[PDB]
Amino acid sequence: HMPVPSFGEAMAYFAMVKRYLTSFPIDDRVQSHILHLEHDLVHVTRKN
Amino acid sequence: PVPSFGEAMAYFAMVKRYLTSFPIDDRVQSHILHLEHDLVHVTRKN
Repeated sequence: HMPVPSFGEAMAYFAMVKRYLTSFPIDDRVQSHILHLEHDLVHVTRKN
Repeated sequence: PVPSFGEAMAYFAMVKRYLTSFPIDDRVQSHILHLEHDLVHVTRKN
């Protein structure tokens, strides 16, 4: 029901998700989860 | 300037809508679910 963004929009939004999450004390598992999703966003796009 | 929890969930929603507009498999799917859990539970815990 929420909009489907373009790639650049999605990455802008993802930057804000990361800004939110890292505003809290963050364990290494959360950091890893951020870095994995960021990677998927770039590389799914690159391949698709 | 840090988003509110609601803005965070909105930006994440749109990030998810983007990723799911592609065929993704189970690995990428599990990465979505891991971060959606962190957003709610990091917030809840703090």
